[PDB]
Amino acid sequence: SMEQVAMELRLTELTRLLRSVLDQLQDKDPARIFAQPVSLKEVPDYLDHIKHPMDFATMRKRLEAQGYKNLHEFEEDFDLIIDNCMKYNARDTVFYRAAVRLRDQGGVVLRQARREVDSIG
Repeated sequence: SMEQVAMELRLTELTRLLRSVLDQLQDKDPARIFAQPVSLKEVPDYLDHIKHPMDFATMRKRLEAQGYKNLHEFEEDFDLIIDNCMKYNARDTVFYRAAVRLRDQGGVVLRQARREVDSIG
């Protein structure tokens, strides 16, 4: 149908906007701490601690399959990256601190993204 096409175009355009959001958030991680999944070879107990691992490569896979229906779903995944790190790692670590900085800096990007998503529809 024509409606399904129009809905598909909307999803494509949201995907475009989320790609730009993802790039901007990932620039706020210049150490690449959050770039890839925590390695289960190197941290073999990880899934005993963290039940839903997340990272920027995994988000990018979901994004390019158009697997984010709305900004809320995308934000959920970003918050998992931060929140998983802040639980597994102690306050005095470069990993915890990177997550705090990513959260603080990403907030600005996400605040305008929400306005754009609502604005363009």
